Amino acid sequence: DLELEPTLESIVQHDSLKWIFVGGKGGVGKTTTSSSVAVQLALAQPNEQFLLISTDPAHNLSDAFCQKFGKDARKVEGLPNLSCMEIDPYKTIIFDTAPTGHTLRFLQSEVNEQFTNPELTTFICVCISEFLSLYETERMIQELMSYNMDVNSIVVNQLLFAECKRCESRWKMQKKYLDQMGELYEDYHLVKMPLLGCEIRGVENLKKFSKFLLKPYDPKADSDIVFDLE
Ligand SMILES: Nc1ncnc2c1ncn2[C@@H]1O[C@H](COP(=O)(O)OP(=O)(O)O)[C@@H](O)[C@H]1O
Ligand SMILES: [Mg+2]
Ligand code: NA
Ligand SMILES: [Zn+2]
Repeated sequence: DLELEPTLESIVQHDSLKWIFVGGKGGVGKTTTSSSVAVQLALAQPNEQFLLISTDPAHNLSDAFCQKFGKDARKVEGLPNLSCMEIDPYKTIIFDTAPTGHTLRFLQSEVNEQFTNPELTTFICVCISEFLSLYETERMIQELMSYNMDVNSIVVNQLLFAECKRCESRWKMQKKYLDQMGELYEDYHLVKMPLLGCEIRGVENLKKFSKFLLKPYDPKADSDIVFDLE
């Protein structure tokens, strides 16, 4: 079977991973995706300890989790096996690389043997379906491949789906690039994630978002999620 599952299932069930990097253009949903992945990992294996670290020069994790984080790791309230860390420079470390274009200088020696080992390290690209993000995602992947960092999954986030005149017009754009991505990323897990009815904040909402990272979102059947955030 040549059609890869459009999910992060292969990554979250990849028991040997030590590093899960998350990268992409500013605003595409790296805080959201990296936090949701970390929440899923923590929930699935409650006896193992997970760290979510962000290099974003922002209180991104703090605002997403509604809890104060910093340079020292601190456990997430309600998920005692997940810690978060915000540092402007564990079974698995999930690593939001914001700003990705700069952090890709930092990821540059026994750590390197870890990074270039596909059994220990993967890099999830996040993008939105518009020209700049797509083309910068292509560029980022080419660069990661040249440094032998594994990439097998790409999240396309903030999608509107079939069917509001503005939304119809915007979906016309989105699907044009989505169709292009389908072809570009045939050898990849290409996860289609919908735009929700509000920002994604708090552990409960992050958990809900993470559901469709692991099971393919069907806009005809699953659209309650858009309005299901509290
Ligand atoms: N699928 C989505 N639906 C609704 N809001 C989203 C979605 N993805 C991200 N967001 C929101 O969009 C904003 C940017 O997302 P964020 O994950 O912080 O991007 P990044 O970390 O890539 O800069 C945040 O305020 C976040 O709550
Ligand atoms: Mg930024
Ligand atoms: Na390669
Ligand atoms: Zn609309």
